Amino acid sequence: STFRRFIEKGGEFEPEKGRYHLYVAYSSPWATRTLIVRKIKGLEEIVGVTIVSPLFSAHGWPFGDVSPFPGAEADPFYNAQYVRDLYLRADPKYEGRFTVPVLWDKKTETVVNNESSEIIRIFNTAFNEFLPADKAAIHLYPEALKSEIDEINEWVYDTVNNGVYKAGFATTQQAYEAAVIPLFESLDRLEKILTGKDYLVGDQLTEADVRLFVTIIRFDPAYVGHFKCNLRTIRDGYPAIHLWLRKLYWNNSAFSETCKFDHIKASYYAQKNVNPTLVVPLGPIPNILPL
Amino acid sequence: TFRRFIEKGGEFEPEKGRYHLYVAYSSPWATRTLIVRKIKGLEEIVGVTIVSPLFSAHGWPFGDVSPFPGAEADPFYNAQYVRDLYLRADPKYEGRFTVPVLWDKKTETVVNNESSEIIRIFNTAFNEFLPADKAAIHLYPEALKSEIDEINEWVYDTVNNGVYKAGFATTQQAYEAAVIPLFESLDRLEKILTGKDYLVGDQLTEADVRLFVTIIRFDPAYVGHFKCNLRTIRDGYPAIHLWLRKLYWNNSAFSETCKFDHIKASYYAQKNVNPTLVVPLGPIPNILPL
Ligand SMILES: O=S(=O)(O)O[C@H]1O[C@H](CO[C@H]2O[C@H](CO[C@H]3O[C@H](CO)[C@@H](OS(=O)(=O)O)[C@H](OS(=O)(=O)O)[C@H]3O)[C@@H](OS(=O)(=O)O)[C@@H](OS(=O)(=O)O)[C@@H]2O)[C@@H](OS(=O)(=O)O)[C@@H](OS(=O)(=O)O)[C@H]1OS(=O)(=O)O
Ligand SMILES: O=S(=O)(O)O[C@H]1O[C@H](CO[C@H]2O[C@H](CO[C@H]3O[C@H](CO)[C@@H](OS(=O)(=O)O)[C@H](OS(=O)(=O)O)[C@H]3O)[C@@H](OS(=O)(=O)O)[C@@H](OS(=O)(=O)O)[C@@H]2O)[C@@H](OS(=O)(=O)O)[C@@H](OS(=O)(=O)O)[C@H]1OS(=O)(=O)O
Repeated sequence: STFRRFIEKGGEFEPEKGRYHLYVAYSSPWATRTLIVRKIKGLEEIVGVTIVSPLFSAHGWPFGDVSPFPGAEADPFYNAQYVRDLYLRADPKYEGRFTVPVLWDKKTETVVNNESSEIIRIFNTAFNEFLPADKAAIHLYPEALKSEIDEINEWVYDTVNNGVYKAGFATTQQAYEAAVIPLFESLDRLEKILTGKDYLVGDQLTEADVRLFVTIIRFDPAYVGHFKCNLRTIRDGYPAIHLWLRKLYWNNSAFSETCKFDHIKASYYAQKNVNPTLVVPLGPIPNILPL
Repeated sequence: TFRRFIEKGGEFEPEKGRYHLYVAYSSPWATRTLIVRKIKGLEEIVGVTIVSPLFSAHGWPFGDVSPFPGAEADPFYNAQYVRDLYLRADPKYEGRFTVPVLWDKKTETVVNNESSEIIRIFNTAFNEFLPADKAAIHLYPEALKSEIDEINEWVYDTVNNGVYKAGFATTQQAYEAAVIPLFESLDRLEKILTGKDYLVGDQLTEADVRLFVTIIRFDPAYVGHFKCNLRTIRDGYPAIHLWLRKLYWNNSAFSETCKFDHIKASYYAQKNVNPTLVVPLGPIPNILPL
């Protein structure tokens, strides 16, 4: 992701309320990281959000007027029709991918940052002056845990967050197996790390939990079937992960209110090179088991 | 469209060494006939050839044409595909070239290609060639017939065929119309099997065989490939799961004829459903132990 700017006093993007805006899809785990952290930090009235349609098209992510879907929205600001229109508005010569999330500056009309790992760090502190004391104190990447967080993020990112895509979009048996086996070795390892624990790092919520969560919450509903990540399921094969996952989802509204299983399943099962019939399976039931 | 039987004085006299089964291990319909062949001890009475599970543009190939571990060449006619057997029996045949085929080596014709009828043939037609214990086995006894028929009717419509209706449906509507009655019928079977080892009459019957070939393939293939995924057998249906495991692990007719590699190779090669042709490595294991 090639827009890697920050929101800093004296910088290109001064910290301000009502200036920065998030464009996301609910289906995207990467974009959902930023929705979760926006709710954790109480930024709803400080950073706006627009939900694009989960029905990825030949021109990328459409807005809700181009591709209607419950909860999908039109672009409020530029009559943008696809997320690529924002990128091209920011820079008509842009040649990257037109991905979500997009953290957008309404003032200069450009992309501040389109790397979810950096957007959620911006949110830890950039806006604290505008927050009540209890929200401003939250920091999901604190100094004392950074190195431990980075270490677990590195292999989670490689073998789990991206591992499910490597397996699901593999077009050869060999490439599928090379992705799916390390994926489940890493789940085995996460199962041990989370045994008897509520959080991955430091016995508190950190961005490591957010980054793992957005993949694990999509695992039984979409990755098992559609991406063939089916050696076992979270709910039946990984009790410590299952418990950690259900505590986050059911006990923290930041994780459930930003989790739209209908968007999730609609985006994945409309990937016609994997699932040409475009049928959306009705299971699993439920999307996530109760505590 | 071949619905003949094997009877004393009839067109197809009961004999040892004359009739031959052509089957694919992947096919639940053909596997019915493999299971009963073993239940009844017919292995040296009715021969068997295993076709390649790698279904082709020309239908089921033989093992020399499309090699796969355990797939065999046609021993009799150098047939390349199962359709070559049908066209030898009837050059004008216009049905589907399906397995199983119960074949007469003497007159070179298809006796019967309905798995539901082949397994009833195997109940009695060959008893004169069997030891007493195998000859006494009957999977469709008169006393249980009506109960077997009743459960077979909705198992056939909603479960045996239902997984296919769900998996090959090309619209959301048709997929939902199949998958919902499938799981309603699993719910119904779950109640039937709670505290029981067999569907009917507290003994093994063809009703068990006909259900087994679907359920044994459910977690390994139907859940994923055919989207039959409201819940799994092993985690969602304990009574079915127990019944299934007792058949598989305690009756070697059910395990010796169960080739999970053939099953998964055939289904996941179905390019109109799974264009990448990738075969998933899970679920692990194919069937959980007792
Ligand atoms: O954002 S883009 O820059 O990529 O816009 C382009 O759109 C197509 C290229 O992207 C891919 O589209 C298909 C589905 O999108 C998925 O993309 C990735 C999968 O790797 C998923 O998430 S993520 O990258 O990890 O963030 C994405 O998001 S999510 O998980 O749902 O949240 C998916 O939705 C995909 O194929 S498909 O099965 O859905 O049909 C990819 O095809 S492939 O199997 O890898 O080969 C495809 O790369 C391009 O359009 S397309 O018609 O080829 O599919 C492209 O258009 S093109 O260059 O003219 O060909 C981009 O649009 S454009 O440049 O503006 O015209
Ligand atoms: O036995 S046949 O007479 O049918 O030989 C023909 O082969 C093709 C037509 O059959 C089908 O092939 C594809 C897959 O086969 C599956 O068939 C059924 C699925 O409904 C499965 O089980 S069942 O016994 O009917 O209950 C079968 O068995 S099993 O579960 O593995 O045990 C499957 O393996 C199938 O699609 S797919 O595999 O590519 O995804 C069907 O296509 S469709 O999705 O329904 O639209 C197809 O009907 C024909 O060849 S083909 O190239 O179209 O695929 C056909 O050749 S043709 O006339 O030229 O078109 C038959 O071959 S031929 O007459 O000898 O030439």
